[PDB]
Amino acid sequence: IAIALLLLVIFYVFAVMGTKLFAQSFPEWFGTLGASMYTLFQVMTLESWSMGIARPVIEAYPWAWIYFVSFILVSSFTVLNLFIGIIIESMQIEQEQRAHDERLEMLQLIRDLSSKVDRLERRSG
Amino acid sequence: IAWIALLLLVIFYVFAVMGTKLFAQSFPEWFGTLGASMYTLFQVMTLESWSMGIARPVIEAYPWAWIYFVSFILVSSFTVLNLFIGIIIESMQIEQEQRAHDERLEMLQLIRDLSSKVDRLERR
Amino acid sequence: IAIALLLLVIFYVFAVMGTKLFAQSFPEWFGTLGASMYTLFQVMTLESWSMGIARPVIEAYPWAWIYFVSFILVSSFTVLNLFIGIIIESMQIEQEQRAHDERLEMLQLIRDLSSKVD
Amino acid sequence: IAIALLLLVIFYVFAVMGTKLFAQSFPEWFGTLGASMYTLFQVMTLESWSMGIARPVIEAYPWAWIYFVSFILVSSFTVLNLFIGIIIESMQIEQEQRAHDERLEMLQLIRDLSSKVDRLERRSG
Ligand SMILES: [Ca+2]
Repeated sequence: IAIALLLLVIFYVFAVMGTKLFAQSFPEWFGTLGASMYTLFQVMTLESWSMGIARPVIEAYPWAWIYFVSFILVSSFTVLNLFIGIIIESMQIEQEQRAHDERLEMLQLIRDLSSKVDRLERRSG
Repeated sequence: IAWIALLLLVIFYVFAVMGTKLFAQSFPEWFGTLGASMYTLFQVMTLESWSMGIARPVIEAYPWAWIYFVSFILVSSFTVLNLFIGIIIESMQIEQEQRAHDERLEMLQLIRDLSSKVDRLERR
Repeated sequence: IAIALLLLVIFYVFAVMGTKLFAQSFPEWFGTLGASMYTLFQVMTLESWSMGIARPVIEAYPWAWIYFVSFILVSSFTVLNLFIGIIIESMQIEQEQRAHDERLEMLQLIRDLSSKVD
Repeated sequence: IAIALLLLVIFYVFAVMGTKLFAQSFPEWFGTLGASMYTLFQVMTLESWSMGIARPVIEAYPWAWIYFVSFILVSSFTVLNLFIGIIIESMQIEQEQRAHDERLEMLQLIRDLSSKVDRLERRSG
């Protein structure tokens, strides 16, 4: 699962970028982290990300063409890997070492017996 | 998995009663009653115009809600993450594992029996 | 996989319902199967299903409150089961049965030793 | 995983179609690959694909009824198969022969004991 960190870096970073870039023009979505976070959560969610944010951004900032497309990909490519990361961390460790406690003592037991039958081998001398 | 089914129907239930408490004054449309707060939260659950269409417009008068929506979404998707995957595991489908701790944990018993049988014939 | 049928029944049926119901008021989305199919594909997709279709429907038809919510659920619950239906239809020794030839004879050996007895 | 190619063909192709078709009427979304790529990414994303693009296209091009519905299906059916393609690939040692070092010597030990008891039960009557 924890990516969870990475994701909260990506999420963190992209916001600070956006708030740097756009906040001048788009204080609505990008004036502060306060809304850049939301906005990128909203973009993460795919609720009116282009038609509602990106295209309208890009109407004055063509460079953002990538900022939105990128973040979406990057985001979904880590949530691809975290959603599947809990598919594997749910599908199974321990069954190994409890029968090396048995066997590596059962052996010890037979050495004990062998020197107890052999203690009555010393036993006649 | 369907232990969650309950939980989810609590989350779903609860969040609605909150919203209907909060917003219904301002947003009777989406929040006037459970009747529509249930829908609305289903709709927010669905991610069809949740922010642009509900939340941001809520938040225009209630900055409080900033979390109410973001939260519910997360909470919801994190239980449906776990229920959808809960049906991935409840669908997917051995014994010889505990059958060699029945061997070893009796083979041991056998060597103790021998050790007190070799030891039983030591006194003699 | 083939549910594929069922789904195409659900999908089929719900359209014929909607086109019966709404087409009067909402010929836009429901005037014919032609657009009721699309519309229900669009509702299946969760692109402006409520805000864009359902709520606006329901503004004159409160009965639809279920028609949309229902279809969505029903749909996702069959696509839940078909997408997972391809997760299972897609997921396609002696080292374990040997250590019960060593052990179930090593035992025999210790019984043989133990019947070392006067 | 790599479909990744196929997908980038589908994605590529459909854009060139759309840009052929619509870029007369809808230079907005279809004037160049530049925006037909985005647009098809946006349609891939299911953010206002019909209500925002397709229906509005189709208001003048009933042809497109399929172009959108098709691409969506085709897209999601390859991403169905690539997302599940990573459920099987990045999802799905030695202790095996380490307990035949134990067992195939523990046996040796019991033969050693058996000829050691053979030693002294013989050697004590
Ligand atoms: Ca949507």
